Amino acid sequence: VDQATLDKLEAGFKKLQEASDCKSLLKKHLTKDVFDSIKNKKTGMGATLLDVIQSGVENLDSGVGIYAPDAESYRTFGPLFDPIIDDYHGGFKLTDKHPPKQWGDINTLVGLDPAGQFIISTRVRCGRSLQGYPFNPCLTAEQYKEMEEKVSSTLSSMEDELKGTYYPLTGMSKATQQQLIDDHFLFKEGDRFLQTANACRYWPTGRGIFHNDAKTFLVWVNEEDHLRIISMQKGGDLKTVYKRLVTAVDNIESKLPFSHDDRFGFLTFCPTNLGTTMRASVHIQLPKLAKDRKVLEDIASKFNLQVRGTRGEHTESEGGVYDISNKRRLGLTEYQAVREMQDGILEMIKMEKAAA
Ligand SMILES: Nc1ncnc2c1ncn2[C@@H]1O[C@H](COP(=O)(O)OP(=O)(O)O)[C@@H](O)[C@H]1O
Ligand SMILES: NC(=[NH2+])NCCC[C@H](N)C(=O)O
Ligand SMILES: [Mg+2]
Repeated sequence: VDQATLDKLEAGFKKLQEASDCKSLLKKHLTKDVFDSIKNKKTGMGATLLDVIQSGVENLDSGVGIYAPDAESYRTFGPLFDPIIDDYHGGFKLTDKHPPKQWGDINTLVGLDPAGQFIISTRVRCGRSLQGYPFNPCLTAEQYKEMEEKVSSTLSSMEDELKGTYYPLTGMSKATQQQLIDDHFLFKEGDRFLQTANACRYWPTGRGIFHNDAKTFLVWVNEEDHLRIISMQKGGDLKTVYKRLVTAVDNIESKLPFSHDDRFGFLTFCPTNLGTTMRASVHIQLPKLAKDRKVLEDIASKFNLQVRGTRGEHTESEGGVYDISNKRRLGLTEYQAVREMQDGILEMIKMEKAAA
């Protein structure tokens, strides 16, 4: 590694040490030993530790703070990734390997809120990376364009419920983009954590969204991951939402080669998204449990759930609507991940009904 990058690394390490109230997993796990062990390393694509940690150095409010510029980085900088992955995912040892893909028995999934008084909408997403393309910080503009063509052409073959249209972000009207984001379908533009990871270069080239006309099946192209594959609808019918996601992911996988790792399962740009890559969520109102929000977050954590705002992570709740989802994605099957959301949300609703 070049001196300028080493210099920047020493200054970032210092900045993290000095930030007394920073609570990122980067600060917690980047010890002097770990840092010295990997700061002179570089991947075959030229990714350095600075590329890995810069977002967490610049955004001290990060919860995690690191990303992988390429797949190799997960091992080149293993002494930092491994403890962070073990911490975030609630246990994932050096000797552990993510299990084979296993959607489970869908008929064991239920309707999460039959009377309809708490849950607004239910969503399940996965992420996938295309074999032969590195993650965002290592992509060229031309590669973004190649990937967009490949994914949009593949999605032109979706049929029946999943048939839909690709809408590139380049050329999309501001009004349409804002409506799709306000309606919770399209990814936000301008995320500071992704920007400082150099994940948004050449924006909006190569970025876009595919969706069926009802907007119950969507695919994001070239946001944080090469693909995010999404099923969602109003209400609490997790069984329906999940079955549509399964159908779509199995069909897309038969067509496009995605990166999968013996230890980490499906590869993604952030270590929180490895393994199953799955985030199953509800938009839910729980006014009594959320009155003291520390009670909401504490309750959620005991069910291995995460609370996000209405417009996603790093946002506030609006009108009492919280996004609550499984936090863990690696070291448990797809079935186990969606069941952590189902089981936890059914109990939070029971607790809300029982609360004073
Ligand atoms: N259950 C849900 N219902 C409706 N919209 C949802 C739901 N869960 C998440 N969203 C939306 O998903 C978008 C992405 O939020 P984000 O927190 O970045 O999640 P991810 O990237 O994991 O999909 C936002 O527009 C957010 O409002
Ligand atoms: N979209 C994500 N990968 N979210 C989890 C990480 C987000 C951000 N890098 C942080 O450390 O808080
Ligand atoms: Mg996101």
